[PDB]
Amino acid sequence: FDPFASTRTFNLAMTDIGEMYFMPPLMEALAQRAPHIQISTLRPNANLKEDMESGAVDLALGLLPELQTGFFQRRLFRHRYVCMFRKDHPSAKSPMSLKQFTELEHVGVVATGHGEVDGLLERAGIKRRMRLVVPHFIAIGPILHSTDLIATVPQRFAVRCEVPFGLTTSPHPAKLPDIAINLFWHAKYNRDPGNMWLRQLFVELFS
Amino acid sequence: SFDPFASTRTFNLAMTDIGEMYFMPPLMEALAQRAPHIQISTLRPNAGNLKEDMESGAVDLALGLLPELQTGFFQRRLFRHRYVCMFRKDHPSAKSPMSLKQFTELEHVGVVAGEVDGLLERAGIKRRMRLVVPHFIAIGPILHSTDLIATVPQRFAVRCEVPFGLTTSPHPAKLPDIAINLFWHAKYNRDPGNMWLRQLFVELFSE
Ligand SMILES: O=C(O)c1ccccc1O
Ligand SMILES: O=C(O)c1ccccc1O
Repeated sequence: FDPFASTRTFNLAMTDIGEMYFMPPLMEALAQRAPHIQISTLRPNANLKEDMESGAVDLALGLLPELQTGFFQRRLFRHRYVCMFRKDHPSAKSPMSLKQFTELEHVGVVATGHGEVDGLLERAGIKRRMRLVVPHFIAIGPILHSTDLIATVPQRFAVRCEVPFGLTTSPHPAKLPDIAINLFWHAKYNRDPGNMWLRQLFVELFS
Repeated sequence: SFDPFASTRTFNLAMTDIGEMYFMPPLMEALAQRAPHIQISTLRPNAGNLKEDMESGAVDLALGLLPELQTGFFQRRLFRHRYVCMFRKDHPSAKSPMSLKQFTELEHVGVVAGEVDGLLERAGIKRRMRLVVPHFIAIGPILHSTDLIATVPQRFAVRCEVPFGLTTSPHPAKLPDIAINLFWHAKYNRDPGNMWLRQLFVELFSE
């Protein structure tokens, strides 16, 4: 298998967060390393497991607990939930006190586990004033920029939003779980030249 | 009556991801001064069984190019817009107006989400498809960090140009206009609060 020569198409399951986290650097990497490969990505919900066997999908990335049968996996990284708001929010502060967190208004994302973030808050007596609720993360960044709403966001998602949308963060005041993002491949392809190649490239660019 | 300034009702809205970061930002800013205690929730048109949910009253309004919704559904057109071509502000060699000849030549990111790609292929135009993603969240970053170009809806481009440092070109191929509509179920045509939300949209969106 020669990367610089290959015209193969690799297919990857990953979340939306995982999409705008992973792809940008990856594409930049590939531009110089494998200039003729093609990449396609899809969501873990449109389905998988079978597809990984069939060779329809090559790798998958996320907090996929479902996968644990004929599935090798390597941890890339963990990261924490953070609290994100516009740089000049009228009254938000870092580190945010849990007391203040209760008090402000939030946008919540329904969405990988995650999470069940909102479960832990509610059980700890903390009832957020939930002004908006969205299914996934695309609009989050703009929304914070144009309003005084705060959000509970995964750390590496925050990172890629701070500049474009002019927002900052705070360590999260509540006790929430760490986020363990993993790389998964089907055993049947453990010894596939090209697949191992992609695997290592990920491990390389992320860790 | 209804009273917006007093109401604590929750409105539920079906819309795409593009529609989410297009509509929500301005809407939330609008509501902040007009209805400060209302709550909004949004979901994807694939999410529930929308059609049924709109009858039920589980979803109040829906926004998009939803052709499925015919029959017991009133609808008003908000706007149309065209497909554009989008690339980073200093792309090494991309130009505006992009010639169809150059379009064929550069490398693209394609979004899976109404067959644009069908019409290209039928017109003999085989793009060099370096990446393919399911929806739009990562598009903006991706163009920023690479020399890839994309075929994007106009009003989506608008909200990306600043944050990610990209510009556009009128699209060199013949592609359909995009007709975005507002839909509500007949059963609720005469609902005070629903009519209120309807009008607010009609108001904030048009030209
Ligand atoms: O939550 C995920 O699945 C995830 C995936 C990739 C990068 C960051 C993430 O939070
Ligand atoms: O589908 C939508 O709701 C939409 C909204 C704004 C711009 C383009 C779109 O497709």
